[PDB]
Amino acid sequence: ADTLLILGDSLSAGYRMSASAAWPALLNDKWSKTSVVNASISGDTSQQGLARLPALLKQHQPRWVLVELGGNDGLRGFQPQQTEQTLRQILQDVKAANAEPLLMQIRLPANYGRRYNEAFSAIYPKLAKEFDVPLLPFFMEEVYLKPQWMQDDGIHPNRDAQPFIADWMAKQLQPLVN
Repeated sequence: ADTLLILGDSLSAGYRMSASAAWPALLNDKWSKTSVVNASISGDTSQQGLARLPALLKQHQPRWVLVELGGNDGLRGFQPQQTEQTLRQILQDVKAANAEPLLMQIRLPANYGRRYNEAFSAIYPKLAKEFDVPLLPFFMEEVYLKPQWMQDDGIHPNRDAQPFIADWMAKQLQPLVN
């Protein structure tokens, strides 16, 4: 069975819940034909993710790598330019390992105004085109529309949301994982 490696942060690792409760575990249960390895860690910045990538690629030899990073690069001393370069390196390493990188669009809180959010968000479409890879929509967009699926911080999805996200991801990934 082929392997899908998820390289992400709290949105994929699960925030204040076990890994077994996070959507990647639910997706894995739904998928036998395709193994889903959740290499996500809460709090991770794109840089911390890239630092773990080499070992993950060599160990799991994934066919597809879902990159869901950048959201934490808000308070780490990095500017959109840095986050962009870091993600660029990730996509390169993925392709170099003969794996198909799947980039997910990330969007920042509305309480950040124009300029910075537009700049941060613009990074993903740019890279997706540069490497000619799939650019998945930010799944949290649909979750925000359901207050009952959001944790208190108004940032992370709760336990009740995971099943929905798993289904959403299955549908989005299905065509990509063939």
